[PDB]
Amino acid sequence: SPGIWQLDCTHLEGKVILVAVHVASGYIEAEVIPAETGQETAYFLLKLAGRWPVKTVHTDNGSNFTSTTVKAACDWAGIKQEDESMNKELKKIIGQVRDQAEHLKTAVQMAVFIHNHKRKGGIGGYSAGERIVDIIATDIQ
Amino acid sequence: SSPGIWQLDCTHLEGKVILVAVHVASGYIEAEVIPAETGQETAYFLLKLAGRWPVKTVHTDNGSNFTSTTVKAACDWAGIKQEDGIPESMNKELKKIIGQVRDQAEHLKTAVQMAVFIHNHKRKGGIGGYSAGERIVDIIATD
Ligand SMILES: OC[C@H]1O[C@@](CO)(O[C@H]2O[C@H](CO)[C@@H](O)[C@H](O)[C@H]2O)[C@@H](O)[C@@H]1O
Ligand SMILES: Cn1nc(-c2cccs2)cc1N
Ligand SMILES: Cn1nc(-c2cccs2)cc1N
Repeated sequence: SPGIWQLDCTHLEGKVILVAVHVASGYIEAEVIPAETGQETAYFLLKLAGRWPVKTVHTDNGSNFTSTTVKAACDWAGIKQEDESMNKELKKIIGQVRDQAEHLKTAVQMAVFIHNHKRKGGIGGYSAGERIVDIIATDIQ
Repeated sequence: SSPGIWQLDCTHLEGKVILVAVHVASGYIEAEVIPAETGQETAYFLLKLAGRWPVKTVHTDNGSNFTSTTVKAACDWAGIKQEDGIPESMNKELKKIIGQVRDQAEHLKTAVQMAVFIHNHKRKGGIGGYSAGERIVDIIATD
């Protein structure tokens, strides 16, 4: 399960936030896009797969994933498509920083920073970002 | 190199701008096509990068986009030590790979992400070697 991601959309202030969660770590990647289109979905997936070893993405089965451009990007990147706890939290963190920035895009990326750096537990814990890299590094044997 | 050092560099193609972040110790890259080398685009790029990887230090070319106060303010918010004017064939290599995949993409930005994918997955130094993607994770894993 080092290659398993879950992708969802959240609609806010009339734009769309594409959120990808690495299911094993809780690590998040997100973008704000003007609209939930095939072109934007494909691009997002391609960016993700170039940065992390993406095997399988679980989606909501919306029309943006049925696109010939998404199928092509998935074939090219070797991504297989199939088919909240962390997504609900991301919405909460976006509210807590919302006032610190003019644009929603900024607030979103500040929330991704906060989420991925935040140590869970006491001294001896890990962040989501530590967890993804430890998991992947461990798998490289 | 030290694990938290990234080098930012820009490259220009088909009259658009490619912002490139190289993780110095591994050669791992992240890139985005942006409309223009503005303060807000640069800030936003850095904020994204710093949310995705441990970014302690950034070396820049000291372009005007890095002297803007929205960039300096992002780097402060994110705890990034901005090091302007601290020192090339990474742009050469990216452009070459972009040339190989260019005809498989309707739009430049897609060919850029395809080229980033290829660079990061390419095994460097023979069959027992490792890709940039493998090197970065191995270098920064703490446990
Ligand atoms: O809000 C989008 C934001 O991303 C940038 C680069 O940091 O451009 C890319 O962003 C999206 C990636 O999913 C795409 O919508 C866009 O096509 C792409 O170039 C910024 O320029 C932009 O503000
Ligand atoms: C301390 N540390 N932080 C990380 C992150 C990875 C991705 C986001 S943050 C990885 C390690 N080793
Ligand atoms: C083949 N492969 N590629 C990786 C990457 C790690 C980070 C980016 S890509 C990890 C493994 N096992």
